[PDB]
Amino acid sequence: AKTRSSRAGLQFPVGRVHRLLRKGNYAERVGAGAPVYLAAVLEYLTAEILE
DNA sequence: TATGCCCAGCATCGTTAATCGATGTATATATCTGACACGTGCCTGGAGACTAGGGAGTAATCCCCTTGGCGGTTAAAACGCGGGGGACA
Repeated sequence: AKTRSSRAGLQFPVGRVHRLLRKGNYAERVGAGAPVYLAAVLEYLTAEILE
């Protein structure tokens, strides 16, 4: 698969959330599966609420 | 001439049948709006690939801090008793 989201099996945007973690000054280095983890998390929450 | 008798004459009641119209019920067609999927076009904000560097991992040593044990006084917790004054109706 090309799309990252799909390599991690998800609907949430892997790379759009990565950049948002660099345009928010939150820190000097951005982690590699953080982004995903985080995307996926919210994903659940949304669901949880949206369910 | 007046009084019972013959011959029409429309409205009284009821019943039958045809007709215009309303109500109920399909049945295939022509709008209405609200789309969600696709292709149109374009931006680049992500992906992809490579590099370089310094953070963070780990490992090896140190030594400070935290836990422990103990026993003596000495205040504190514990108890009760009693009755007043605040809660509650």
